[PDB]
Amino acid sequence: ATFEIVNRCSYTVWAAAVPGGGRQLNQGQSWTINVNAGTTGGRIWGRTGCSFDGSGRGRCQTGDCGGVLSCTAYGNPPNTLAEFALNQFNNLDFFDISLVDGFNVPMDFSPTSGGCRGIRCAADINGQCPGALKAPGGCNNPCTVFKTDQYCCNSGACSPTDYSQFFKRNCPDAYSYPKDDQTTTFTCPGGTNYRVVFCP
Repeated sequence: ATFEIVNRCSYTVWAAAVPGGGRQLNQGQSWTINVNAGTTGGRIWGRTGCSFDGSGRGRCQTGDCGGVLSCTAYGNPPNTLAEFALNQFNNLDFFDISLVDGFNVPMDFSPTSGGCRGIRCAADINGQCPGALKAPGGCNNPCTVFKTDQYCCNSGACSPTDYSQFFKRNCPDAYSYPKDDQTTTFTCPGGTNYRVVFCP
């Protein structure tokens, strides 16, 4: 499956992908990767406020993945997430934008190959972020900030909260909390190709 990642932000975004690694994308730059059929736990995101040395090690203000440029793991919140599991069930892709690990950059996550609709979360979440949730370069989900089960849901019991609803009101088609089931999961034919755009 083809995933094209495009930075339209004026600021640099260090794209990250599991699988795929990572790449600096200055404004206008793109990165195209081929993700294997059947991939689960797929995640693409942007990192901001990064500095890296010549050996690909350093740190990002948002979305940092263990201090490396070429990510081999998920990143530090806050980070807007494109999530996907390919060729599941009867050969169907499942994908979403998630704000469960916060927001940093506005995002469009859409199929390019036809057969289904896409997803966008491009409200100014950072600007409107509640004070309790604000982080450098982003807006954390209440799970990250408060570290309680009503938000984090490891018990398996959770429902919408006031703080999850801040995210949901502004991005209705994104996951706002771990068990969000309102217009949060999207499907496409198995083997669909996708594009993730930062600052769409």
